[PDB]
Amino acid sequence: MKYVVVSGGVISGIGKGVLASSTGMLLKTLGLKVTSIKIDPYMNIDAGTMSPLEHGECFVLDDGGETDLDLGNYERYLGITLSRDHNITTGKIYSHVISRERRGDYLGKTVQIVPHLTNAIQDWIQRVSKIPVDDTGLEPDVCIIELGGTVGDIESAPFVEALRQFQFEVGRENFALIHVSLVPVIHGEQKTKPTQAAIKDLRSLGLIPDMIACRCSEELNRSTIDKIAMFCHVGPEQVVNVHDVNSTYHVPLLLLKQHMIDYLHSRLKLGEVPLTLEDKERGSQLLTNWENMTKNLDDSDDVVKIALVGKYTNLKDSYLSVTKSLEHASMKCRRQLEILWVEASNLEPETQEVDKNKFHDSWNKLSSADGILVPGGFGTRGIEGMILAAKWARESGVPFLGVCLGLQVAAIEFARNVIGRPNSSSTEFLDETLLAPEDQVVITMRLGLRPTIFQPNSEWSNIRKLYGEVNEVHERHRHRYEINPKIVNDMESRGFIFVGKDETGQRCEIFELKGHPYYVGTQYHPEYTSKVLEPSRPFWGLVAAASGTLGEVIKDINL
Amino acid sequence: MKYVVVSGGVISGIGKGVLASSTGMLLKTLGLKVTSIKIDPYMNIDAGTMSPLEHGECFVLDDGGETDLDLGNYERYLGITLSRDHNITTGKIYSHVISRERRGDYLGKTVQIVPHLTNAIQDWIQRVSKIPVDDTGLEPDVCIIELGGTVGDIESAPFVEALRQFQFEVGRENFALIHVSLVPVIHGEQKTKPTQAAIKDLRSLGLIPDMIACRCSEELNRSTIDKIAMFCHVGPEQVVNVHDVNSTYHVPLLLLKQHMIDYLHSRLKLGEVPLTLEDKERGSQLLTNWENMTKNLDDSDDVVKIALVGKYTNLKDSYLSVTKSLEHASMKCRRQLEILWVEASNLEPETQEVDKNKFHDSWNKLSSADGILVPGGFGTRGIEGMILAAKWARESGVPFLGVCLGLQVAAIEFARNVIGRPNSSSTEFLDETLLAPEDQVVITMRLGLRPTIFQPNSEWSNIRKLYGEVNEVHERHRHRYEINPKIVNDMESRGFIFVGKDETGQRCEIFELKGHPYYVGTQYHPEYTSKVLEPSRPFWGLVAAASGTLGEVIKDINL
Amino acid sequence: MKYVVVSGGVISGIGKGVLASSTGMLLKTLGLKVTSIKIDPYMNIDAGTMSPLEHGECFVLDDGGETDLDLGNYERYLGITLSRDHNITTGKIYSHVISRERRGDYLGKTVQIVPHLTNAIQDWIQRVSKIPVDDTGLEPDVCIIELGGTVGDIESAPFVEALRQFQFEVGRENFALIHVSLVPVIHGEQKTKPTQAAIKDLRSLGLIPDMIACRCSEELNRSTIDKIAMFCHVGPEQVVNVHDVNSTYHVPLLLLKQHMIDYLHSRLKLGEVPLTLEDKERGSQLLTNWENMTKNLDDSDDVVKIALVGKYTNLKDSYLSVTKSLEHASMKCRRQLEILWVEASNLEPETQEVDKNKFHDSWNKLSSADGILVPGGFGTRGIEGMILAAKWARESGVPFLGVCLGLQVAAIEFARNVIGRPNSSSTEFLDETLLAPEDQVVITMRLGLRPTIFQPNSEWSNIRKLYGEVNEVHERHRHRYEINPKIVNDMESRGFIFVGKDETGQRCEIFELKGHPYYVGTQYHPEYTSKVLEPSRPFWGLVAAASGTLGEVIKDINL
Ligand SMILES: Nc1ccn([C@@H]2O[C@H](COP(=O)(O)OP(=O)(O)OP(=O)(O)O)[C@@H](O)[C@H]2O)c(=O)n1
Ligand SMILES: Nc1ccn([C@@H]2O[C@H](COP(=O)(O)OP(=O)(O)OP(=O)(O)O)[C@@H](O)[C@H]2O)c(=O)n1
Ligand SMILES: Nc1ccn([C@@H]2O[C@H](COP(=O)(O)OP(=O)(O)OP(=O)(O)O)[C@@H](O)[C@H]2O)c(=O)n1
Ligand SMILES: Nc1ccn([C@@H]2O[C@H](COP(=O)(O)OP(=O)(O)OP(=O)(O)O)[C@@H](O)[C@H]2O)c(=O)n1
Ligand SMILES: Nc1ccn([C@@H]2O[C@H](COP(=O)(O)OP(=O)(O)OP(=O)(O)O)[C@@H](O)[C@H]2O)c(=O)n1
Ligand SMILES: Nc1ccn([C@@H]2O[C@H](COP(=O)(O)OP(=O)(O)OP(=O)(O)O)[C@@H](O)[C@H]2O)c(=O)n1
Ligand SMILES: [Mg+2]
Ligand SMILES: [Mg+2]
Ligand SMILES: [Mg+2]
Ligand SMILES: [Mg+2]
Ligand SMILES: [Mg+2]
Ligand SMILES: [Mg+2]
Repeated sequence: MKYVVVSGGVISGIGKGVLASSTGMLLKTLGLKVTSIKIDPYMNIDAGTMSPLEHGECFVLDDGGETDLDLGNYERYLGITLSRDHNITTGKIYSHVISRERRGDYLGKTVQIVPHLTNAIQDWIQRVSKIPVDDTGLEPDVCIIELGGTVGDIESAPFVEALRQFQFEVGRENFALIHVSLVPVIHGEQKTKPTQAAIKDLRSLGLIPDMIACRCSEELNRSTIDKIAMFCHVGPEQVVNVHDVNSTYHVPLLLLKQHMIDYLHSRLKLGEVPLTLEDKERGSQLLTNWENMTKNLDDSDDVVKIALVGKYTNLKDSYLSVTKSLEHASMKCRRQLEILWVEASNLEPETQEVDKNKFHDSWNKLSSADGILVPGGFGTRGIEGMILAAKWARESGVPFLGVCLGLQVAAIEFARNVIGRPNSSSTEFLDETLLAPEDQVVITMRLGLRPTIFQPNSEWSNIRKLYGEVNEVHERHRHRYEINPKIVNDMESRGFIFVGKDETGQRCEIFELKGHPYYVGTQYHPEYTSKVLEPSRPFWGLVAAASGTLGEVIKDINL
Repeated sequence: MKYVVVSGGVISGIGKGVLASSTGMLLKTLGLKVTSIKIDPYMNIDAGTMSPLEHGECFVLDDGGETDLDLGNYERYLGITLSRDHNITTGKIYSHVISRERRGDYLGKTVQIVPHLTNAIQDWIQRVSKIPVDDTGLEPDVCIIELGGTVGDIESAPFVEALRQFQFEVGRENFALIHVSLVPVIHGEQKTKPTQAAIKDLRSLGLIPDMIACRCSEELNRSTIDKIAMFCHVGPEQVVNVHDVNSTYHVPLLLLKQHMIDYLHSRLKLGEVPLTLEDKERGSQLLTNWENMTKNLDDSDDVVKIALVGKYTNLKDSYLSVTKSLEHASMKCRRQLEILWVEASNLEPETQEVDKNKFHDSWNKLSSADGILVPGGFGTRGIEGMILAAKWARESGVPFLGVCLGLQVAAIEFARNVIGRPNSSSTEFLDETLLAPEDQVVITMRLGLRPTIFQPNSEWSNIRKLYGEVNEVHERHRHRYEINPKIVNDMESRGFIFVGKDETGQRCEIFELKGHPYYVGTQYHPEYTSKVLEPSRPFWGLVAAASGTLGEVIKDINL
Repeated sequence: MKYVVVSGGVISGIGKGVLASSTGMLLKTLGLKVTSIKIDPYMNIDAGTMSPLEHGECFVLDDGGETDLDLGNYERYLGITLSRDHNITTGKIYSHVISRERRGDYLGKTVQIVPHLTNAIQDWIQRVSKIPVDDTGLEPDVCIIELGGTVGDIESAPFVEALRQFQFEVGRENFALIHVSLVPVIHGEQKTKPTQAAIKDLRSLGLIPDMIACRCSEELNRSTIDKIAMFCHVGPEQVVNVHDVNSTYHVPLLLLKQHMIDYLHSRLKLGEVPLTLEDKERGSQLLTNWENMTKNLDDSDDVVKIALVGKYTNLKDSYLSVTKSLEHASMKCRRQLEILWVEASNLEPETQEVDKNKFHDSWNKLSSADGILVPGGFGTRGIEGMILAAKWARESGVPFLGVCLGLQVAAIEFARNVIGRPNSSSTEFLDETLLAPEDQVVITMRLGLRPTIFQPNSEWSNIRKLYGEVNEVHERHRHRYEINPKIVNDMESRGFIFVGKDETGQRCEIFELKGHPYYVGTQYHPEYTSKVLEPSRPFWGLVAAASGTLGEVIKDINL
């Protein structure tokens, strides 16, 4: 086993999550079975309690574990599947050892937070890094630990102590620390004193740093690096600069130009880890897929405009997984992406009574879009705008994907505007009216990776061509409310055909509309399973249809 | 009793199985009641657990014993019937003696693998070689043992020790060893050092060789033989060469030109075995049937093209028994065979959306074929191509045989395309839909040689003419799923007549379609029962219909 | 993790088990949490099927796992508790992977013994060496693997391959090989060619040796070591000599004079393993307990004679754990031990009709003994001699311990000779007579470590003083037959008081007779739990009573 801990910061907004998700990617190019752990200093047990307004979207794992965003960034960069244990939190570990006290397992000793709770952290990291994460049950070679918060805090405090002991309870040369740090620029001069005042605290809290990964606004001066290597004890080759480049998928290749694999190969003796040619050649091939997709980003010019239609579009992190899946689908089509933020409530005609500028800008963005996405919203208060965009996408022939709530407004749209029931309703919203035309029903939660089976006649469905025509699809779910299955025999007659269903047959999970270029609902969330080299099939479908050449993508899949 | 053990190899891919199946054939020309034993060093109990992708097809014996391919090669060369005991394996003998330990039969001694387990091998070979195998219950005169793996391994190790003791526990002059060996050619020179480095190991592991059966790319030089006879202790007449010739049915006659009967008659004193004229004259007559059928192969020119339509056609060993039965049927018709590999999924119209070249090449091969075979596939994922080939074979009048799954897609085709139920389905595939037009039902396994009785009106059926009009047929089965017997009264009315059924009447086992030149389903497997001088009657039917002169074959049978 | 494999031999009787049990002891003096694994090439699943005549006694583990003797030698040298998984066997691993085939877990591949079964060995050793074995659930630092059989065999063959891969699947510098070897002496010359013909085979089978641990009859000549270091590649300091010394408890200190800790500290980098002072100071203290107890053996002169009374005394290995527990008890009392082998059937008066010399020698040895032991025999055919020795031990006041069957003949003796029922009987023997005075009953097996609770009044019992007066005792059991609990209220009245019972109260497990210097039955086996620095309390009681100063031992315990 080996560990690399990514850590530090003068400030908590500094962006450690790319250097974690990008260090682990570079180590996966050596062919190593890499894994990752997030530490979050917040008290939440797991993210399911905190709304998407409050620091971004509610992620989903194979377990159903509603979790921190930063798990998702490692899953999509590293190709790995994570579990709800990979998110260490102050909530979890304190709830764990305090529940263990009432169980009695410390034999009625004191449960001081030094010794015993820092021992539970060091045990948890050693459990979790041995859980398998790739397509086979082989245990990881290297674990990337992202230490949330900063080193020099009061929510960080048990973790930085636990990791001082863990620098020895796992031997040095099986552990390395990467310290992210701030180097401000003021009046044209690079200021390395915030960094030198977090190297003092790092040595004090007891870890010793290996890298000094500065988030400067610039290239670091040769004299700036020379002084950081005088005040921190690292050699000047190790003072990596992580400055902005044309997209975040380039960041691994900047770190590779900055020798970071050659340093980590030495500093963790990675030549002593046992690897097969099936490991190593997969490693060097994955490097060439990353060099190819970044070269394709560097000279892709032909734009594709996708309208993302929903509430809270000013909080873009409320959709981080939706955005990132369109970026993967974009780079695979070799069309450059623009996403058009349509704040759905502005499409509703009553907006014309409040501000006409909002009513025109939103319908302008929607009309300009080469493809349309209803992105699995939350709450109900924007729903009429999401219905109008689904009417537009059906009648104007524009490519369409409905995710989760998106499948459900598509059924509501089709009921109101093709089946001809204008009172038909989201039972998710208009409940205590008790009306008969209910497009949905509550069936109290359903979460995690679940099996979707294709219905028998489905051969013609573009969505089934995009899934490689395989009879079952494994994808991640969230929904309380599902389509009322007593309308399905009507929709099945009117050309709205339910391509895919749950294994009991009673629950509807995919539809495709007959006789449209690409119009799909998926009631699972296709966002979360997308990887940077394997875009999620419904999202690859959307960005292909909007680019043209949907047929040529269907060959690239099925060959 | 006498034994000939066929053994050895520098490399395991060297092809011992022909020299075994061809040594035993030469001894059967002396009229001896020959038998054979396969040793397989793998840990499988029996082949039923390992899929046809993984080292070829899943064979079937009279017992229902799902077994190694190499049993089949002896059955068809030697005319013998084998039993699941004739396949010795590392799985079987270790499962046997370790189960015998918990039963207690070693009286609470240690069960060392020397002495006791090598004694169980020497007991098993002495049990098995006394089991009868011909058309009468007479015990074998000579047993051919094929030692799988190589002599000089760790999976071979108990067998080569057991056979060192067995060289004495059965006397010398009742035992002989044939060592197959590699003589590479490099820069134009024959290299006999791989062979001399397996004669060293053979003497070391303790058996002494009799023959040195080289698999060179060439005729062995007279100086190459002279040096192999200097480093091995065999005389130069005994260094047989087993080089390639125009078909594997010639290999016995090469070994007969190379004195191998005259040597084995001496080296095992085969003149001292008691034989009747009914043995000896059957022996010398069978030799003339082999000289005749090889002479017929040497100047047969008129081709017959048979389309073999199924999944995994790149894995030709997944169909080894199907191929070999067509070769017997070919040589009996005196038409030279070409088999057209139709990878069935390419016939499905959706292939035109993926690669048109595959769609044309597959329909081109199918259209070019003089006869068509649906070869008892496995899984379900190619089934629509196998249905289209059955539609083609019915409407275009081309000769057709459906084996196992082949009978079942023929019923599905006939239901969809003549009875007019386009939703009718393989219950083997489309199960949890619970539809009413089920062409099949599960009835949990059914294996081995079973009795098929012809239904009363059957006199006109070409398949019943090919079985000599005899009222019952004994053939080998495998099927979980069988035709739904509640459709049969419809098919019986529409000219799809079930010529043969199980003894209870409730299960359907053969059909022939009225008013077509030759269109047959058999739900048993006709492949496995074919012998090199007695081709399986449905396969003799197919290759005759495709050659023309199906009527002239029906005289050759019934006279 | 670290491994040391102890291996090799020109001959299998060479005595590797001391060098294993003594290498692991030396590593435990560094304070490392050492564990050990036995490999036995025999086909037995576990030793319960093989009688104590056939290669020695039937051991017992905490699990109830009836196991190879050699587990016991590590338990008593290393202080560790083992589990039935620590005994790898050819029986177990082949029964495991062949049972795994019928379960299907190789996905229907071939299960060749190369790749897949050698992978199961390498998995089993990596599972087993992480099971905890000390008084706390901390996983081992170093594992000693004793490779049974020899390197250069056919029962060894999968293990030596598995260990060639395991030299890399665990990195070099986490693995070391110790090769035990034979150096015969003939006509006064040391012959190192058997050794040089097992170094050739070792390199061939692919492991590389580190030590060359010769079992010569002598000190190795400086020229003999120099030539072994010329033909093996080890340096001459590493050619350890393991010659005979005054008792086997000295062997670790010979290996310590021969630098073997200083070599293993270097060759496995044991300075890089994390240790506490509670580890290290326990390590260096345990070394001084071993230096003290070996110094006490070097000048202890005052003999104590213990009669071991039972069947099969010519097969001393049928009692190896009984003998070894008396040696621990001896060295703790500082009296030198003689054990008097009383073949129990010779004490029976009918022997006087067959050979008077046997009748006198056996009663002479019994009369000469300072203490008496009935050692948990097997079968029944010597029982009357074991009853007469129990009569003698009760009436002549001599110190007595009955183990298992020993407690039971003590109840039978007391019934016949104090309660006055001369027909009272072992129901273990005289069953189908159906008599009313049954001293025993069948209650179908009971095995492993079980809880014994002391009965309330027990304060005066010397056995309860020897157990430190603690209310519950944890010790290892074997018995089908137990004392008939309907006699206990009589024995409890006559001064035969059942000091200890099972937690249900219904089963009787210890007795002590009132008003005798030391007379104890234990129905568990106290032998197996004795350690070289912690002799089993009933056996420490016996050898103390026989030495005199039983009171002074009771202070050494309770202080
Ligand atoms: N490979 C990555 C990593 C991060 N981000 C972006 O980074 C964001 C949040 O910043 P991040 O780098 O994850 O760190 P912070 O949120 O600043 O938090 P912290 O520094 O506490 O780790 C999101 O907007 C996400 O789009 C990204 O696009 N690609
Ligand atoms: N740890 C330090 C670093 C610097 N100085 C002194 O503080 C003066 C002003 O600090 P500065 O020159 O700004 O040093 P930097 O570390 O570069 O500060 P910044 O990065 O913000 O420019 C220096 O000339 C030096 O004499 C100090 O006392 N202690
Ligand atoms: N009389 C024979 C014997 C073998 N084969 C061909 O030989 C094959 C496999 O090789 P074989 O000679 O059976 O031996 P190997 O598979 O090489 O295995 P081994 O050498 O371990 O016995 C099959 O493709 C089969 O068509 C054949 O056509 N006719
Ligand atoms: N068992 C043997 C055989 C040959 N030689 C020597 O090795 C030399 C080279 O071997 P080579 O001449 O190639 O002998 P072959 O056995 O024919 O090797 P190959 O079949 O590969 O040509 C010979 O001249 C001979 O002196 C040897 O030492 N031991
Ligand atoms: N620390 C030890 C180790 C072994 N023995 C003695 O050694 C015996 C058996 O020999 P052992 O050294 O265990 O090995 P072998 O039986 O010769 O078997 P192998 O060489 O196959 O391991 C028993 O009589 C036992 O008394 C001992 O007294 N003390
Ligand atoms: N591997 C070896 C070792 C020795 N010799 C030769 O064989 C002769 C006789 O062997 P010996 O002198 O007995 O060597 P040892 O290895 O000591 O044999 P032993 O230990 O039995 O005395 C030696 O003089 C030497 O020339 C050899 O050919 N090959
Ligand atoms: Mg803040
Ligand atoms: Mg972050
Ligand atoms: Mg191979
Ligand atoms: Mg073969
Ligand atoms: Mg022996
Ligand atoms: Mg031993």
